[PDB]
Amino acid sequence: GDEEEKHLRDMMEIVIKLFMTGDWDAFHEMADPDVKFQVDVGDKHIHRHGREEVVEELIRLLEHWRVRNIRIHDIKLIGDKLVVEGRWETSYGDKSHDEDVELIVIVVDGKIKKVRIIIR
Amino acid sequence: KHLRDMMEIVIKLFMTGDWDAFHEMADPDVKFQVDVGDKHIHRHGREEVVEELIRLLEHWRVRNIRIHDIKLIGDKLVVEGRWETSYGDKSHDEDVELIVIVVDGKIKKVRIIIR
Repeated sequence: GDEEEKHLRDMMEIVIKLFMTGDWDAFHEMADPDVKFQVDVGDKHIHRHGREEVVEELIRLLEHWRVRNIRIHDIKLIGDKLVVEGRWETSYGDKSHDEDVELIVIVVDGKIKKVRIIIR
Repeated sequence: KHLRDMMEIVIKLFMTGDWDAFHEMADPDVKFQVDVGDKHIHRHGREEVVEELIRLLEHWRVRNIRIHDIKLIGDKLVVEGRWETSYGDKSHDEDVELIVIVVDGKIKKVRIIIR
């Protein structure tokens, strides 16, 4: 009962974020009110909490790279955790800003409770 | 367990930008079926299936994908759901059933049924 429901929720998260175009505008409707967000960009490490703080920060992150989607290289599903290794799908005219990215998404009770993004 | 996660990870190669991940996992004799009312598409062979996915999945504009049921029965995974397909402005929602059979770690059959 509770297990399959959690798995149905995980799959719906994957298709919205990394399949159904970008649809990262829909991140607000799937984010837990107390969602955590930490960005690792080199030696700068950002930490945000709360749905509004996270959405505003994530939107700025996507604006700096002009992210449309994530060209996925590998994905692992570990219980309630999504682990993605990939490369940016940007709107630039070439590959100048397609930096490698790792994304970790924790799903709790059908809502995204934690997002981690590491860019090298 | 691992079998459930492995079968689920396999399905998530429907969404890797390119069909490089499906190609390395597909059995060379993989079957592909798409049943949409009267139109029945049937492709057999790893090369023939990928060319069908290029012509099919790309121009298909899927939105609001909802998962209603997931069942793991041995080597077969059955997913039932609902998405919003569109042609231009016109759009409608329809029920979809995804069936994928993995034989010895390789994708042997992929069937998509749309009521």
